[PDB]
Amino acid sequence: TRGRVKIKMEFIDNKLRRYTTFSKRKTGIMKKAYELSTLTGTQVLLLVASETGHVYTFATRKLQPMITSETGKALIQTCL
Amino acid sequence: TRGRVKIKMEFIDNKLRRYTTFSKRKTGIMKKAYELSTLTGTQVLLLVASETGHVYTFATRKLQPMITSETGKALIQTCLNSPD
DNA sequence: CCTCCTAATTAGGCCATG
DNA sequence: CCATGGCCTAATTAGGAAG
Repeated sequence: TRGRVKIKMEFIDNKLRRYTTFSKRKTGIMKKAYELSTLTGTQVLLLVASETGHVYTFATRKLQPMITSETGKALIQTCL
Repeated sequence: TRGRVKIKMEFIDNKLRRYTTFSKRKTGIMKKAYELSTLTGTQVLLLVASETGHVYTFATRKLQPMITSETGKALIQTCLNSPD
């Protein structure tokens, strides 16, 4: 097919494409976080919130409280 | 050269090789974070802590306070410095 | 601590499905 | 409706090893 197209760095107006891009890139960066974490053994935290009010997150042991602790969850919710 | 190599998902014992990977991977995931954020217009928060203790971070407008505030910064500090 | 040669690896449309 | 999930290719991204 046309292969991967060089998308211009800008907000995708087409709701369809925007959402489609989100799911893919969301999964991508999530794996990247996992990889960086395990490979170098460094503490990583990732939080992504979709328009659909979904909060996809990834956190390392010592950083989990940021999203798990009531205190952290509160801050997160406040920011959103 | 040989090209890119299939790195087995595990802790890189070779400290120098490890940090080399970290430097690239880090800047890469940071780029991704920016791209996803600006592209889809969604809120993103990234936090990466090196062995050296450096806390490299990135966050979208709404999430900035998470890393730039007494409450936010404190929480980050507590986690990193609390027993495991 | 922050380029080169290449292969590993994401994604982009697009359509399909839970 | 929304979120993935392949398919087919092409744009990136990191190893390894040096600058």
